[PDB]
Amino acid sequence: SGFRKMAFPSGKVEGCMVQVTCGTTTLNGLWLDDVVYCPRHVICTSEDMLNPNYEDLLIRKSNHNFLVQAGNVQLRVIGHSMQNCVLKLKVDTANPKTPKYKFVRIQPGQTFSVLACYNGSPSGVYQCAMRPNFTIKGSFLNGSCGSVGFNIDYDCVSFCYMHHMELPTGVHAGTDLEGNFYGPFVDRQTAQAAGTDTTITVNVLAWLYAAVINGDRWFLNRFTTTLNDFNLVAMKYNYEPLTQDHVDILGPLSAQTGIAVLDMCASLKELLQNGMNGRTILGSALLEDEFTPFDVVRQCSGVTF
Amino acid sequence: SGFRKMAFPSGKVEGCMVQVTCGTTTLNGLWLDDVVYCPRHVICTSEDMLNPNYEDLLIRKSNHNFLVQAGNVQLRVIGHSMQNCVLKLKVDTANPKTPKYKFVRIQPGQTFSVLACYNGSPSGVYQCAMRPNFTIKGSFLNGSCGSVGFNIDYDCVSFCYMHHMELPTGVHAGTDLEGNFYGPFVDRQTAQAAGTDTTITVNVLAWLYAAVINGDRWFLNRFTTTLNDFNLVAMKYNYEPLTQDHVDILGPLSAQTGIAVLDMCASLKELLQNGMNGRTILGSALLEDEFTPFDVVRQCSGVTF
Ligand SMILES: *C(=N)[C@H](C[C@@H]1CCNC1=O)NC(=O)[C@H](CC(C)C)NC(=O)c1ccc(-c2ccc3c(cnn3C)c2)cc1
Ligand SMILES: *C(=N)[C@H](C[C@@H]1CCNC1=O)NC(=O)[C@H](CC(C)C)NC(=O)c1ccc(-c2ccc3c(cnn3C)c2)cc1
Repeated sequence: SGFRKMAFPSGKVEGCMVQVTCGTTTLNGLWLDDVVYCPRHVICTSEDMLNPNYEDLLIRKSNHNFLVQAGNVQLRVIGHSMQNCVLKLKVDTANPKTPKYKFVRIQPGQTFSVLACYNGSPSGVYQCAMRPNFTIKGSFLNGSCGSVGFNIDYDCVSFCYMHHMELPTGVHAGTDLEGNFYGPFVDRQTAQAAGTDTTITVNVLAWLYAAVINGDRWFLNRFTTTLNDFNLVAMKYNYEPLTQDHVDILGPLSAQTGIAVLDMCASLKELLQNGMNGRTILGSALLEDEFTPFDVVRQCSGVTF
Repeated sequence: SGFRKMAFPSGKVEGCMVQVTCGTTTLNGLWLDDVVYCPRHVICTSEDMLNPNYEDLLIRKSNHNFLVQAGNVQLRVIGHSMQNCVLKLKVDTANPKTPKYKFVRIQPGQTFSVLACYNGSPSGVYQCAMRPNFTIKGSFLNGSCGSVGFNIDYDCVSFCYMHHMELPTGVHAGTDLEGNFYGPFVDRQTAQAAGTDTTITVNVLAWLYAAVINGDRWFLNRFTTTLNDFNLVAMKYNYEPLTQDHVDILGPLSAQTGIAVLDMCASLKELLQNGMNGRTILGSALLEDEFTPFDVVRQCSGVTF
């Protein structure tokens, strides 16, 4: 029993982190086989940052200008190229700790673990959701760019995120490992808007099923609703619309608890318009939306990797 | 910017986990040098669990009754002994992945990371505090016993917790790595009380300093207080008394923000008796007490390992 925000074990990803330095700028790189991936803004000086011309900046760079360190060992850079917003540095040595891996572009609402690093060294791990507005609520300081987000499926690491920047609202933005930003963001020092930060409705419902499974049932009411009725109410509170696919994704948790999905929707509806009246659910006084239905099933089932 | 509950990178501990089986009972063991540590209740059957006589149970066991598996490899058990509530299995092979380590008995209020495991395989990592009543709020299912809690200092792993049991209130109890329980608990299937679950006051204040540092300042008020005045109010809300040592531990965060510790106490006092009026602090609608002052400093400073 109990329910916690839980990250994947980070060992397979720790062995892929290196330090990448151009001039005075140092950030993190991901070393997989014989390539190191890192944010392209490693090549900016503080003065290029308002509106950098990355093509013109990169053209002044040679292989030997990139210093790549794995521990106290320098990797020899034998080629470099830009792919969208990431730099790929070809090195003469394949990482002996490369895990089985693939690159994935995740969907809004899906979760992943972040290994926050500085100077190529891990600082900690935490779990994030890709928000509907394609930001994440992370913890990142100067020097954290190139830290990556990932999921693990048994023995295979799915890399889905590399960190690039902070928005004025204090949330975070970055790219997939092909260097394409999530959302409408660009890698320059300008104020950029993410737009309305809507709540991942299917995830809140999964978390409410987790609550029932772990003994918190006070919020279950005597009503049901319809998908259209529920969505008319939830969108007034900036909740994402619930689709029939979402209803079926919740099916196994519904079956496991004996609470119909639309009954849970009616309980969520009442929570939204009446609040929690000073009470808590799984130790929270807000509705939590960063657990997926698969996260809930895995945690309540003890899936291992 | 941003502030998250963050676990230590788990790679050094992942390489120490093994599976330990007696009869039909399988749990996790920690393999360090040539010893495997695990909860002694691996030797119980479901029928011994109400009031087990561990001395009499262990006496019927021989080395070859313990099956220890690291991956698909069996470790040869060449000796066994009971130390308080943990079993120590001597094996004929030293773990080649043993990190630098030590065993530590932590203090109430201190935090650590848990690597939750099943069948010797990691399932995830999360951060916990040792509560004042010597429980933890974890996420543990059948088969999770032997999962460990730890801190990392640069390159040294400090093991502080091994998981044994759940209480009726849904919180969790376990031992240090010398097998001595935290708190008044015993490893049998009886209803056991942990007593009043009081709030770690110094940690709430650290988290409020984290909030100021990360831009949430709405709760700062125009008052100050005294240590005695503050403690008279906080203990009515089941908060731990704040000592002058605690005040000095908060000193660097106070210096970094320019908010005197007793001014922050007066802001906490008003939060306790007036609530948060529907507002949030660092994304929470409750006062969070599972960040230590050192946790806050490390995270706001980017300390790496
Ligand atoms: C990578 N190492 C950092 C990670 C940042 C540092 C602080 N927290 C993080 O997550 N990445 C950078 O420093 C980025 C580099 C550029 C080239 C992409 N830049 C930013 O993250 C960044 C920060 C702040 C602003 C900003 C511009 C204008 C603003 C405000 C607020 N008001 N205005 C008018 C913020 C832009 C870019
Ligand atoms: C280790 N693999 C498990 C971990 C437990 C399983 C569920 N969640 C956990 O953290 N450890 C055990 O199963 C323990 C084995 C004994 C020998 C220590 N036992 C328990 O964890 C346990 C669970 C429940 C109770 C209990 C007894 C009496 C009760 C209640 C509630 N009301 N009453 C009257 C609970 C005792 C021990």
